[PDB]
Amino acid sequence: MKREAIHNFFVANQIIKSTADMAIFDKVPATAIYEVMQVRQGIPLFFEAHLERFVMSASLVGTRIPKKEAEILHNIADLVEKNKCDHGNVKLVSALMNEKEIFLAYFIPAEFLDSKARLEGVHTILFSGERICPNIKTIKGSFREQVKAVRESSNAYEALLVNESGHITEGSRSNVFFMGKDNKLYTSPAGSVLKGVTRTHVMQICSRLGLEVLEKTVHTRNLADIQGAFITGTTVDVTPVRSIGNTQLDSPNIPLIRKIVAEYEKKIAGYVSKRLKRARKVYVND
Repeated sequence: MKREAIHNFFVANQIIKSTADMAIFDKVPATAIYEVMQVRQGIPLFFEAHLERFVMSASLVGTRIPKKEAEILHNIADLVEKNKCDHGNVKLVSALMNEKEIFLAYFIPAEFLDSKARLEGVHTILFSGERICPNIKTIKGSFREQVKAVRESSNAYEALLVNESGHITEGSRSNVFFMGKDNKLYTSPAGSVLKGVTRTHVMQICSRLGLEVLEKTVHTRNLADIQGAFITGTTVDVTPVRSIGNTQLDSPNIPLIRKIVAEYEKKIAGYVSKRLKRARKVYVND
């Protein structure tokens, strides 16, 4: 695990440390459970969704998350305050073993979807690898380091992971979806992937919208029969895919891909604005 926090301060178990003192990163084991959230205008985005995964992952694995809801909010709010920053990505790491508990909360670098990428969609590549404890967002679980070199010398915004069996699972930080030659929606199924928050939103939207998403094992060879792809995820929203290694797609020109994108943006805006509205009613009759 790298000394990965940005800005000036992070949290380490209810103490605010400065990012000039990052040694605690070294003590973090690969079994640590994490979460990433967007902060937008000081609102941790889909907090309830993330904490439910965080808590429920812990519980199912057989640890505990050391901190209750109210405290995690307090930690995020101090990172926002101490860092003089109300937008970016926040990471929460949890590890506990009988006394020896480590909870970290901190900003990491944000992606910026360039011009090219916004109109064309993103370049992506294939990476051969499968995630240990894939149902769980763990340190062990993260492909990020594995795929650094590759991604850069590629201009690829995501490395899509490939099994033994030559199925495309998920992105290193994203769920992937596919539009059939057929115009049916495909994603790799639940049990081969991380149950993404945003995956879940996309599923719900598709379903409001009336295209069912067919959960389905997708091979390397199936790339011929695919007209579009998108990637989902906290750090990447719903991003159109222009290309997968060599296979060009024209994902931004499928009317449905665009529809989902926008549908998601709406959800974010309405989440944030619900919150900020409440806070303000609360400032008003103070």
